[PDB]
Amino acid sequence: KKMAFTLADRVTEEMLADKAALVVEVVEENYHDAPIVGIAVVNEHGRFFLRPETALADPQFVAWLGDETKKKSMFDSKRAAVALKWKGIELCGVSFDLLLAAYLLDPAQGVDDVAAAAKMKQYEAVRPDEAVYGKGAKRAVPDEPVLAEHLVRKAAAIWELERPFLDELRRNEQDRLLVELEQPLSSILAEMEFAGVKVDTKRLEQMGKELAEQLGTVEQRIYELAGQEFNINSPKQLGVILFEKLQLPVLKKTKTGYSTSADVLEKLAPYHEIVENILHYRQLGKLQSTYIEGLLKVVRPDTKKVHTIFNQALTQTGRLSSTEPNLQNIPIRLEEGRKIRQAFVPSESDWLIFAADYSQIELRVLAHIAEDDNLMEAFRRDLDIHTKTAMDIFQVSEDEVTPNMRRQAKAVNFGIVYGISDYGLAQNLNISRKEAAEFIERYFESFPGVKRYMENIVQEAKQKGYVTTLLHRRRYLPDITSRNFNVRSFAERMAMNTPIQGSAADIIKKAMIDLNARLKEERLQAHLLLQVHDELILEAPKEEMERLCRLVPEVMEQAVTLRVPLKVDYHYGSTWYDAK
DNA sequence: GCGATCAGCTCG
DNA sequence: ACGAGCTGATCGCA
Ligand SMILES: OC[C@H]1O[C@@](CO)(O[C@H]2O[C@H](CO)[C@@H](O)[C@H](O)[C@H]2O)[C@@H](O)[C@@H]1O
Ligand SMILES: OC[C@H]1O[C@@](CO)(O[C@H]2O[C@H](CO)[C@@H](O)[C@H](O)[C@H]2O)[C@@H](O)[C@@H]1O
Ligand SMILES: [Mg+2]
Repeated sequence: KKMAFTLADRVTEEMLADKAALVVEVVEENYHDAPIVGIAVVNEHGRFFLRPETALADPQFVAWLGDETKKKSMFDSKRAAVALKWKGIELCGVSFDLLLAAYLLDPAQGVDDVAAAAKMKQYEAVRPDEAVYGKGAKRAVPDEPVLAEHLVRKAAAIWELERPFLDELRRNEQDRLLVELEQPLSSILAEMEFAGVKVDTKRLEQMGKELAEQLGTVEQRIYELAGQEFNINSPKQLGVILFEKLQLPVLKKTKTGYSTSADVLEKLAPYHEIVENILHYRQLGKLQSTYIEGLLKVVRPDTKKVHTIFNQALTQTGRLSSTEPNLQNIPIRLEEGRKIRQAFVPSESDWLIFAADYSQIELRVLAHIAEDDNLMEAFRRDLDIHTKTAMDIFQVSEDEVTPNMRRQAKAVNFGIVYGISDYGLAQNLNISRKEAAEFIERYFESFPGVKRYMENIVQEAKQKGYVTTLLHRRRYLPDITSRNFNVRSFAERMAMNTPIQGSAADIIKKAMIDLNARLKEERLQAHLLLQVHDELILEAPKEEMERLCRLVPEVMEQAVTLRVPLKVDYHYGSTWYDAK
């Protein structure tokens, strides 16, 4: 049965009530400078559909949109807010965002449209976006009649579902998590995305030319050593050259052919000179394809800026993700790849890049939640945690810790945070399970608090059906009760890791909110540009650096109060590369 | 022809 | 190992 609504030709007072469900549709996946195809409004007076060229040109409508006292309920308000920013229109007053509400209730559901969220509450009087717009090449905006009804039904669903969603969030003690954390953060991410990051395309193009020279030299050297030419980027072709023509040892398989992962080649290097050249070839190839050509494809020709999109409702732990481009995985470990960062520059003359990062936030959060005396004392003394762990596990003095001992203690620390398992550690340290198990046993002997927490959190997950973070984020773990060892073990590791990684996410998100409030009170021009899990990157006039050196770390350190201090390191410079 | 999966890489 | 995204090659078949 069709849904009644007014297809309006002009904006009326009735459409400007102080509370309504609002839909500002942007069909393009990437909403930057993208079209708004239609608008729907549902309030106490009825349901309305408005053509964008009409509503967005109306003084009364635009004023209503920017009036903070006129409340709106929406789905993915950030998408609309940014699309409107590109048009010079401000969106205010969003008091409820169905996408974020659904995400907090159950991130595993993968809710990416109104229909998926509505299904959670047995509401199905609305179609999934894919069914209306289609997918891939077939995707397209339907004719007005079909478009208008879809938008109205989405607005109607949002109007009906607000109370049910707020009620459950309240029962979960997540009401403040949505209203005081996620929704305000949404607006901040919108500003960051809209601002974008300036790219030195000339620099990138010159690096690309040099990589082309290097790749060509290594490419030939590879054919020379193999005695023939082949597609190096083909795991299958490569597999034949290595394990058949050259007779190299087969230490591990995959599926279709042989395994040629970097880990496998690292072990084969001793046998043949072609191996080292293949590893180098792959390193350069990744930089060229992904960080040179890939980046250049998404830079705006007119402004020379890249405008990422932060997915705020995807990860199972509460972390953010980044796309088109992904600015959370720019090279830094290897020097050659790290040079890529010299291409990210300030958006204005005489401005600089400022980067601040939490030091060991995950292990600090663990010390807090586990209340391990030895680990809390370690951070209270601000000790090098990997050296300290080596001292305890191997029973030696600080002076007796060798480079290899610290390396292995470091690996034990990662396993503990990720969810420790002898197989996982053994695989990572290239040692036997028995040995890895010994390392773990030794660790728990030195940190009995962490051991009790790991045992207790797994038990809690089984009793409650989920685990939670510091700010009450939730993750359900149904596989925790599986009678299949591999499936159950994975869920146990998630029970152990989620409260750590998740609480660290909670903290940096609150820090972003606190920081923006501080920047505004101080009327600083500085503004956030990116967030990379445990680090915040800003840009500002060179004249604001000294003030930021004090303000940013403090805000980030005081975001929450834990049983151990929080530590933040910071750097600034002419490019992102220099902010170290 | 197109889209989906595998295999590889980058980051925290 | 925990949590993500992007690219080149290839297995898919409409
Ligand atoms: O707008 C981001 C928001 O939209 C979802 C779907 O509701 O993802 C869409 O947009 C992303 C950014 O362009 C794409 O990566 C994704 O493929 C597309 O479906 C949500 O997941 C996200 O929170
Ligand atoms: O041996 C107990 C020890 O095993 C773990 C797995 O590392 O959990 C197993 O035993 C529990 C009973 O004590 C079960 O609830 C759980 O399902 C099973 O995998 C640890 O959590 C526990 O300390
Ligand atoms: Mg750090």
